[PDB]
Amino acid sequence: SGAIYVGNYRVVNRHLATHNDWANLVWEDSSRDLLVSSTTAQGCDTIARCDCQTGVYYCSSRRKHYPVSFSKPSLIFVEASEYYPARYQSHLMLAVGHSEPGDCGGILRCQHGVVGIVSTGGNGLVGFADVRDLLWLDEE
Ligand SMILES: Cn1ncc(-c2cc(Cl)cc(Cl)c2)c1CC(=O)N1CCC[C@H](C(N)=O)C1
Ligand SMILES: [Zn+2]
Repeated sequence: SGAIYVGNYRVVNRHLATHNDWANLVWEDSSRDLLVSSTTAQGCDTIARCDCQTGVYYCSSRRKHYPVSFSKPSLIFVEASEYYPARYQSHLMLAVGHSEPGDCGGILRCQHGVVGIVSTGGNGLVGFADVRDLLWLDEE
């Protein structure tokens, strides 16, 4: 589990969105596994606006933050799960690192701010849904 709290927005994995998230919906995209809902309180996270390929992510199944090198956001084939059929997920970055089901939502960050959240994993790989291109998260 986990979310990014930037301005009056809450960014979560779409597959983990609550009824309150859907009832206060700002934007969602199944192909990216992302959903953004509105919040009453202002958040403290800042979004990175950069092309960093190195950062640190939070792994809840180890209570640890790990430094990683990650690929550029791309279209990648993801196997079937209880949440989606096997399909291509867009804006996904891969890295070598531990991840289990339950680790989705962990933040990946670089020197500039939040880069994205854990969305996929398996056998020593971890995949992050990028949010750096969502410029509108910084305003309104
Ligand atoms: C986060 N994580 N880390 C490891 C595994 C994983 C490991 C094993 Cl052994 C078996 C399975 Cl089915 C999954 C997962 C879960 C995962 O990748 N997904 C399930 C939730 C929706 C995700 C999506 N974005 O499509 C895909
Ligand atoms: Zn950066």
